[PDB]
Amino acid sequence: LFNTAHGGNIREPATVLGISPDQLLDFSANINPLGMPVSVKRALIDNLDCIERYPDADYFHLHQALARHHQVPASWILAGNGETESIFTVASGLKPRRAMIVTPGFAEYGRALAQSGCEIRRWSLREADGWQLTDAILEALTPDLDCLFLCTPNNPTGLLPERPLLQAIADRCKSLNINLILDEAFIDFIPHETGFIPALKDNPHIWVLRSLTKFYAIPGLRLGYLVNSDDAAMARMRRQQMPWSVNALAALAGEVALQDSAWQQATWHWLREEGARFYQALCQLPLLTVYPGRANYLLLRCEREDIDLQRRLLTQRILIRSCANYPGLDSRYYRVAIRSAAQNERLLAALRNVL
Amino acid sequence: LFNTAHGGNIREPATVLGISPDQLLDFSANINPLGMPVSVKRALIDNLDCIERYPDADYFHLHQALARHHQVPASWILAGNGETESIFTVASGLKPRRAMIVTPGFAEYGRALAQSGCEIRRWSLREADGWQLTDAILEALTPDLDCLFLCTPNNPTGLLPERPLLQAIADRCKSLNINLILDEAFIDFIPHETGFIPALKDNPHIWVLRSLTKFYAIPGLRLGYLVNSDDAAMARMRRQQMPWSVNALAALAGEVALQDSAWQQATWHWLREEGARFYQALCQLPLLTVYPGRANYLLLRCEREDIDLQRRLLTQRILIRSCANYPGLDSRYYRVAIRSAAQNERLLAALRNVL
Repeated sequence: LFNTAHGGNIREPATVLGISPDQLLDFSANINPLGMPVSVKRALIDNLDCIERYPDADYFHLHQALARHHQVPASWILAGNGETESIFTVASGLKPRRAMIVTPGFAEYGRALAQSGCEIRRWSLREADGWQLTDAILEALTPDLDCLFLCTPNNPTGLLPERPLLQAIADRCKSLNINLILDEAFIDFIPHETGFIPALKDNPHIWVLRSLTKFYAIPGLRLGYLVNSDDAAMARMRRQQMPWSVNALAALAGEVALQDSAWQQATWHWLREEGARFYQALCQLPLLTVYPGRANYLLLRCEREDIDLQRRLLTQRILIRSCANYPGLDSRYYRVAIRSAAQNERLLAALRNVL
Repeated sequence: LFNTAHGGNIREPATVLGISPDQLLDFSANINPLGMPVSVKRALIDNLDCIERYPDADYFHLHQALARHHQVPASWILAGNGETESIFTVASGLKPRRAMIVTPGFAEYGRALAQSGCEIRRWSLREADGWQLTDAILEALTPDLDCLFLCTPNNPTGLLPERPLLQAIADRCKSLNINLILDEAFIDFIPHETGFIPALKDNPHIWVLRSLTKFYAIPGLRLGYLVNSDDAAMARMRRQQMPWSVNALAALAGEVALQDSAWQQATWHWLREEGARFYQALCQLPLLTVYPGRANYLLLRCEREDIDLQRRLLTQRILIRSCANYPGLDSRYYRVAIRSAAQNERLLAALRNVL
């Protein structure tokens, strides 16, 4: 149906139907469905004129805000024009000769590594393990590796590797001098998970990637960041990333969003309640295998390869992600965002009529 | 005084004085002083919710708007997160082995080329030529060059190379298979200058860089673009540039700003009237040599090397650009933006008391 690299392709999908992109209910991009944080809307509106000046090239205020939030030194943080920029920055700044990625996973790790000239090795997740990362990867880590990229939780599976396994991997990487890059883009949605930022002080080989776009519903503004405790390496990252890459409005949102308790609480309540109901409902459908995603999306496997769920749902103005373009997966796999109860009901109503 | 790479460092300057950055009158960044275009303010305010979705990864609407403006195919255009991104994109997409830059000039050309591993050759402008680019550069163009970067008009001198000279350079580059990259960031301020976009159809070796930030006062939003008629090379540029690098609000501004006749007319009237008055006034001061800049800034040479005009003016809350960090120039050189009549009068009043 589509040849697009990533979800959120409402313009392309609308063209297939011959309708307006705003008429589609998009389940292919995983953005918090609750609207926009009040802290963000107000800030942008009341300070719009700040676009008349270049942002501070050093982003002192923005980095201090992110640093105070995590209670780490500001020099450990470099904001990017989306976490997507942070991925390209860490790949180019580390300039690995040999790197390992885990498949299926977000396509941009491989693209960034290829652009930097790296030999890429793939650790293949297995359907027999429910697509969860296992300790079998430890033996695959060798001294000649420069970096290992893990996504926690993984895109598209939604699975969070076990904490003791991540700790074992971090320790093995420390011993073998391998940089461990942890993509925590979706970790904000799992309240009881702290991630690895609290453990960076004694682990300069670990790099954490964060995004504010999924959780705070600001993907159009573009804001993410990189965190690491190696003084020299972070200084090099600041030189590698293009000047003024974070726009002024994105910086203003990143300065207030992390303190928006109302939005955070509403988001966790919504996901805990509606997330479980949606997962349960999907699990009942024949021919479907649903993986237990931990954030705001779920990976689905349709038993009947001859049935194109993306095409069938598009007829009902519902856009889902086909995971055929992920190495390791095939056309039987799809990913759907978790949205509002009413929105989820529309998707369920459509799937039930197909299956 | 400062070690900053670029102008607009109001936060750093304010810290030296111990005051608030918004209390400084900044003459170190060259942004249109007229405020913000009405087309832009309205659009951003009435469509703020668009930040809840990723921008169209292909930026079809934005590129069609820029293309209709220049009356060229949309495939010839790639918008960037500031023209600064377009500079890094063209350097990385062309991957030159040998390139020539002209000094003094904007620092990012050299930074982008170094990041791509290029051997950089410098063509030195001369004080004896009033810092204008001359035909002496033609003999310096050799078959082994992959690219030549020219700025039209130049930063920091403000001088526009003669059109017949640019044509001669373009023709020599065509014959020698050299990509000619023309930085037209400031050309919008010179109304009777069309630049080279109208000549790209039969010249696939020419690349034009454009910026909307200086002329439309949106440097905090980040928007520029690259134009070129080589189908294959532009397709490669789209793959080289990071996904979703242009934010949604920047794209909305780029879709309407080029049709803001009221802003354009007010800008040209202001620059023609006030620009000439400011230049004339500066030329009267003893010990100063003022170059005839064609856009919204002027390069100044202070005869007395022992006098730090930047330090002296900062005392009066006026921030200017020291050009000591440009190869080819020394501490006697400074650059000042052309601002409103009242703002310019404050700067003049301060300089007269020093000289």
